[PDB]
Amino acid sequence: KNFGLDVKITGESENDRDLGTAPTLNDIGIDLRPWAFGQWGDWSAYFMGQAVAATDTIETDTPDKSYLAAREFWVDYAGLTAYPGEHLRFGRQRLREDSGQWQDTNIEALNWSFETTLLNAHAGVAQRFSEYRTDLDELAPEDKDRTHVFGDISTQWAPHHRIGVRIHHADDSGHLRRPGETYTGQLTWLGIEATGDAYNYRSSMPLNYWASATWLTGDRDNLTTIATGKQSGDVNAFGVDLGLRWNIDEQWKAGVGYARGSGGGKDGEEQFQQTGLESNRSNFTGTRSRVHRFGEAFRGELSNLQAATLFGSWQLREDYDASLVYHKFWRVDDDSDIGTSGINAALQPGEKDIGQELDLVVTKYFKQGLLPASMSQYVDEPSALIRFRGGLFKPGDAYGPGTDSTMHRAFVDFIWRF
Ligand SMILES: CCCCCCC/C=C\CCCCCC(=O)OC[C@H](O)CO
Ligand SMILES: CCCCCCC/C=C\CCCCCC(=O)OC[C@H](O)CO
Ligand SMILES: CCCCCCC/C=C\CCCCCC(=O)OC[C@H](O)CO
Ligand SMILES: [Ca+2]
Repeated sequence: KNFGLDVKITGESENDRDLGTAPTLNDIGIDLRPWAFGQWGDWSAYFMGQAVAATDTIETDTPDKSYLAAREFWVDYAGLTAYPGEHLRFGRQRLREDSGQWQDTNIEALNWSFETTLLNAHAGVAQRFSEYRTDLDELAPEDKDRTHVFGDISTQWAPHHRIGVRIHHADDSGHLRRPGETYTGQLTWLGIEATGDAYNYRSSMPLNYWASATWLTGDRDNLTTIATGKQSGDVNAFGVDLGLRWNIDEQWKAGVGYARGSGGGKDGEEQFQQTGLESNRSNFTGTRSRVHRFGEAFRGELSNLQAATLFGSWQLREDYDASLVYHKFWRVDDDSDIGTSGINAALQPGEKDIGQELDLVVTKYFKQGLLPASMSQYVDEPSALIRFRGGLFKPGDAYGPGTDSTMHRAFVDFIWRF
């Protein structure tokens, strides 16, 4: 198929991102994604654009109310080897791994993929140079002049069981403001990961699991503030994520998860953070729909954060699925921030209890708009669908007096493909 058009109508309700402390969303929008694909022997090329119009600045994809954008544009060469799962891709492209915790984003990259039955491997380099959007003229400061280089290798050591290692390096080439006029880093994540159909919603096994452990090292120049100077320090942090899923039958599943990113230490030196390319969204509940690993509402980054998780899920053939997820969150170090949550409000010193969340995702998949698993737009939308995604967050003692007791973020997406 050489071209198509994705049409999405989205409503978003958000209340209240700052828990009532500062001066919400209740809005609707349309999202149009024309795409083009060509293939000629070992060569191929792809483009997807995006046009959005909304009643306010809503999230239509996991600024002005309306804008145009270039989502993906790449050329691909598959001829280095005869293995069909092996190819080299150049351009702004979808980078993804199954957990979503290392990379899950569209970014300018050169990425080599090698995927066979017994051995998987990948290697790439990436950097943002623009938003390619009509409404945003500049890059985020964290992204400006930051280069990513990464790789992984893994093998299937038994049927349905994979073991692997993964590396990522981020280098900041920018400079901090001189005194009188938030950080630059060189950071390396080195991870091991074991999975037993962790993200395979079609598993034939009665039990599935994931386990991963990641060591973060390198250093950060933190700007102190008008700037007054800089603090440098080595980083030596550690992250872990574990989960177990019971495949009760063809339809019912349930499971438990635990994750922890280290925190604090002298000037935040024992503070884990993620690569900045992660989405934290995955099929961990065992359905075709991806779920935010740390809540649709809270949207935690694994950083001075401990989370315990429980979920249940239901699906009927390829027609429906649904998931219900509960999370409880604690800070690891009670005098340090958690960073990168879906909540913009200050924490009270000495309190670890971040809060609790309940999530619900419900999807009906329509017969029209079926895609090949090859496309990058198949992970989120395998065909037309209608989906509700909602999260209810109850702030704990760490947020303290005069904050709302409850906050929610909910979405409906209706998607039709031509
Ligand atoms: C530096 C990155 C380079 C990325 C190249 C981006 C190209 C984006 C889309 C190219 C679309 C390719 C199909 C269109 C085309 O070339 O014509 C082919 C015929 O129409 C069909 O055989
Ligand atoms: C493949 C394993 C699947 C297991 C999933 C759920 C695992 C839940 C707990 C395992 C151990 C986690 C420790 C929980 C805990 O409170 O530890 C204390 C922290 O280390 C304090 O920082
Ligand atoms: C089967 C469980 C159903 C609920 C699961 C997760 C909840 C998902 C969406 C909650 C719907 C909106 C709740 C409204 C609410 O509690 O807060 C209102 C304001 O946001 C309070 O600031
Ligand atoms: Ca507000």
